Amino acid sequence: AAAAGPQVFDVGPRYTNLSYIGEGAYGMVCSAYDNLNKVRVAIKKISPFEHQTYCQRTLREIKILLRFRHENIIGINDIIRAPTIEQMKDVYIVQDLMETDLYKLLKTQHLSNDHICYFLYQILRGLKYIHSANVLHRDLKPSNLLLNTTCDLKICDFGLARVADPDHDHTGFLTEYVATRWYRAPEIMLNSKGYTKSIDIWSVGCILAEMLSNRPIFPGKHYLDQLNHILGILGSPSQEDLNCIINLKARNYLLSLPHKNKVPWNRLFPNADSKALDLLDKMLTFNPHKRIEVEQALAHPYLEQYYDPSDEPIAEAPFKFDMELDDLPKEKLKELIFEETARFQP
Ligand SMILES: [Mg+2]
Repeated sequence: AAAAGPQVFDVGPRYTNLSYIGEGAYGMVCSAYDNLNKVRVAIKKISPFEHQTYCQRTLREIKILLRFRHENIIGINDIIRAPTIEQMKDVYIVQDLMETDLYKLLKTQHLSNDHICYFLYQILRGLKYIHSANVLHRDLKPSNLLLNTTCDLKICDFGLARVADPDHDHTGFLTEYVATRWYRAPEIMLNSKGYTKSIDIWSVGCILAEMLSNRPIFPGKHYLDQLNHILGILGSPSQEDLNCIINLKARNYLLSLPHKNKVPWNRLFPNADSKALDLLDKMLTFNPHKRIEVEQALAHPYLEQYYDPSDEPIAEAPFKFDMELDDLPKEKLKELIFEETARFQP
């Protein structure tokens, strides 16, 4: 019966007192008072069942978030839906209420070096857990980093997440890609499907640069432009890095470009901590095989105040999908969604 700028937000007697926060991909996000726990929470209404791709996104997200348990990964506290498949039109995901996300925060606020260091550490701590589960997030960016008032950071939005599959990462030059353009590693445009852990480290490097200047570091206007921004700062790849690209069409594209020198990080980020820029460099390395891994990044000097591998937990087991969600109709995905959300029924 409660409505928020229609639409219906029917989250039962448990959640009342709704208030609009923003608009998600397949519905709206509000805060609400949790009459049981006596705190406000966030609730996301998802109406995905009219598009197969929305259903896939939703299923991934629910399955992974229910399995993961980590302080730097948003948890699902509750899921509200109708008692039967027939009656289920919407799903409501309840989470802890966060204050903001890093996208909204960087629109108006300069981060201190201590804030950048702490947020980086938390991103990487959460990512170490994700990667330890053999999962790739594949859409890390500021808006998918939730923040509370005490600067706790939680990674959210696993709708593009997949199990890592390095053996099957190769693709042709200029293969279409769905994840947010600005945070795409250079190999996506050249020879990669984004099925290795290195794709996520590049995104975190883009996020670090964006925390240092309050502006995206590689704001491509279109697919190939993205590559051209990246190369404009990193400069021409070395011969060894080109030789690592066997895809003739991709290698020849890079060979066709005029020589460009590297733009030094200290020029782009004159106010930055030197150790931050050294870690930035290692995350925004062109060759994905040479790019720093999450655990190495945590051990970097920049993060010395926080690094403690005994307090940077891993997952208890790898994550696997029963079935390939890519192949599955609108209707079967609705069925699995119903099953995945069953534990929250009374
Ligand atoms: Mg999102």
